[PDB]
Amino acid sequence: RMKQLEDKVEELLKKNYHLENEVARLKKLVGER
Amino acid sequence: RMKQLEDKVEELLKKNYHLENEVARLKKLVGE
Repeated sequence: RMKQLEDKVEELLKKNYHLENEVARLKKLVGER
Repeated sequence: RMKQLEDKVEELLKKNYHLENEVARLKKLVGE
């Protein structure tokens, strides 16, 4: 279970980083409009 | 440490949902 929980933290951190990248991209578009 | 890791998953999930909501709203704003 400890390894599974560690893996899930790592998974969510990567999902979150993807979303942060999307938010940056969209904020750039917002600025341009 | 099991419990502390569970708490971290929970914090990262709430953050995930916050960012998902933010992406959706920014997308609707810009017509994507």
